[PDB]
Amino acid sequence: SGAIYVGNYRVVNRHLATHNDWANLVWEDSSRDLLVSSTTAQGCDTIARCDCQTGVYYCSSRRKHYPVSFSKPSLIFVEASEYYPARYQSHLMLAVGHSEPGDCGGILRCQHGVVGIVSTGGNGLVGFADVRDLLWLDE
Ligand SMILES: COc1cccc(SC(C)C)c1NC(=O)N1CCC[C@H](C(N)=O)C1
Ligand SMILES: [Zn+2]
Repeated sequence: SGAIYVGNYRVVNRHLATHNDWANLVWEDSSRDLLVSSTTAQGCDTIARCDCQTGVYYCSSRRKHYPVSFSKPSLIFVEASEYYPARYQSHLMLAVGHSEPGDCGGILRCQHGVVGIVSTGGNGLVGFADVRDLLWLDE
């Protein structure tokens, strides 16, 4: 679990969005596994606007942060789950690092701010949904 709170927006994994997220929907994209809902309170986070390919992510299944080198946002095949059919997920960045089901939503940060959130994983891999191209989050 986990979310980004920036301005009057809450960014979550689309597959973990709540009834309240859908009732206050701003934007969603199943191909990216992202959903953004509106909030009444001002957020605590800021978003990176950069091309960093290294950073640090929070891994809830270890209660720890780990450093990672990750690929540029791209279209990657993701196997069927209870949440989605087999498909290509876009704007996804892969890295070597621990992740399990439950780790989705953990934040990836570089020196410039929030880069994205955990969205997929596998046998020693962790994948992140990028948010750096969503310029409207800042206004
Ligand atoms: C952090 O997520 C994981 C980590 C290790 C393993 C796993 S599936 C295990 C059966 C190999 C997963 N789960 C996932 O990759 N997803 C299930 C939830 C939806 C995700 C999506 N964006 O489509 C895909
Ligand atoms: Zn950066």
